[PDB]
Amino acid sequence: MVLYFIGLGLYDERDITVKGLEIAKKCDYVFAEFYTSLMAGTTLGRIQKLIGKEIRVLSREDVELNFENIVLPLAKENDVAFLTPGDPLVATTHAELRIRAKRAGVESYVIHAPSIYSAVGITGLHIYKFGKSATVAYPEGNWFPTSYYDVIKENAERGLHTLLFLDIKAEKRMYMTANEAMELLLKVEDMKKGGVFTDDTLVVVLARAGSLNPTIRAGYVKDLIREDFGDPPHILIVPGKMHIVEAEYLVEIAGAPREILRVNV
Amino acid sequence: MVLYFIGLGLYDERDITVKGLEIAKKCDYVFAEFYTSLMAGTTLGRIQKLIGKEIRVLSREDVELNFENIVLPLAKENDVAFLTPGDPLVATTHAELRIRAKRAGVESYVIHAPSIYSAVGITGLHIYKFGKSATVAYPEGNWFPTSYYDVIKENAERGLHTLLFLDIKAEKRMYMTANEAMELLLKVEDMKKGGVFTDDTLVVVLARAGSLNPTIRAGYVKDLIREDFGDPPHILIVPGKMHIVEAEYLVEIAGAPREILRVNV
Ligand SMILES: Nc1ncnc2c1ncn2[C@@H]1O[C@H](CSCC[C@H](N)C(=O)O)[C@@H](O)[C@H]1O
Ligand code: NA
Repeated sequence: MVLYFIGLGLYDERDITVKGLEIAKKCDYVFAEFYTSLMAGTTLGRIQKLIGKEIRVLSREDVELNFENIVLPLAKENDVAFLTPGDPLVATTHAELRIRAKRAGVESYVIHAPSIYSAVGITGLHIYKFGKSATVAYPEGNWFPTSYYDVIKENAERGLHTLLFLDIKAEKRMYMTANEAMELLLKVEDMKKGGVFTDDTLVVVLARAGSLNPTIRAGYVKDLIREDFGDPPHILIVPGKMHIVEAEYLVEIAGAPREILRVNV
Repeated sequence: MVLYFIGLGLYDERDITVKGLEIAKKCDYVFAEFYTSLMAGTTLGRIQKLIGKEIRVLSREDVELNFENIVLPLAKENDVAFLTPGDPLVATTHAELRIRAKRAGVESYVIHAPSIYSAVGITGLHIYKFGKSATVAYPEGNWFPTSYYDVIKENAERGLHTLLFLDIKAEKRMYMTANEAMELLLKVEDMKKGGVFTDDTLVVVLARAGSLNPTIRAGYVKDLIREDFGDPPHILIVPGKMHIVEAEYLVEIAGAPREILRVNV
């Protein structure tokens, strides 16, 4: 009579922790969602084989509206697991689901897994220097989201890096690329003209973290805006004031122009 | 010819990922460091048994000053692994170790694992709202560093949460407790008087992230400064103004007083 929130990790089914695997293998019922992120290197079938269980995939509606009707009822008489990409509580609203579990008298536990939030470390940028985070959302109809632009501005002013989560529309199999993110940003820049994101802005792209060969690229928007970074998922990062070893890493590892080695202090 | 940076995760020997465990097992040599952090829920003996490889522990100096003469040489003609607590490359200086690998003509790959940076999501606080991070350092002799205090000030002022790592003396196995951290901050508040950290400041304490039974507590300093949060390590968080949902989570899951639902939202 327990509910387990278990992260599956960044790229494939092997990104789950041993703890998460062993516990999942022994749960009576296994549920999962694949709309909060994209695990590019695996399939539902492969996950099921590893875990040795049939997995009922839930939609955003099933979860956000009927979690307490579809999942919780079972966790009252069985060991239930709810799997998610990356870490179940990072950049999702799944934390609120623990409140529902409690109000239903269902104890819940959380098994973490590698998350894109900490994986940014592979970019060479000191993780403690990241400021507020944001999401570049797809414009819809006449509505054009722009808040993520202000986040970059605020962080840049303090010299902090900015992690930009990119939009996703799983049901339509749409995964925003870093290129689309850059195009949207230049459009916002054209509107606000704050000198926040231009063709000369240095950016970093991390694609398919978790795989053995993720794409890690750094450079100016003008050079990267049309570059192919491979299949999604992707994240875009706007560095703040860099330390010398950060720039050196971006150059030696992310193929950035040696030009950035000459850091301004 | 290959070097694998593999994360060990948060608390015990089962916090490594399946991918990390399988790659570790096929390595000819396995190194590890426990000076950046300590796996409090397990032992070196237990980690060695799970991986089935003897583990050569490296000191801070072995890594920072001699990585290239201790680890890379073997990485030249064998598969070598370098284990670190948490997610690889989170520790500030680890990223440049990949540059060293390159310089030595050695290929390197990163196998992620859970990190406290993402695991703090279990506190209910939205990850995107975290700002710059810092470490609470013990004063000593004539040196009294307070930068971590300014970090909290800058984040809070912008409605951002502040993740605070607490000082640790790995070799001597001595951890700073959230209680000690709170006392130190009050003294800094007494020195600077910025109205940043007082008896009325609301804080969150996270102990033993990764465990199935972690300690998550939220409340005002005047009430938590002398509370027993259990064995280390401890993580201290000073939230900024909260989203009603964040506060409800702390109230419902971390035993925070109802008061925060109106004073800190
Ligand atoms: N492996 C990966 N590589 C690059 N970006 C990734 C990624 N996994 C997730 N993301 C990014 O994060 C967004 C989903 S946000 C949900 C994140 C998840 N809880 C975690 O812990 O990682 C994606 O749209 C993408 O921009
Ligand atoms: Na952060």
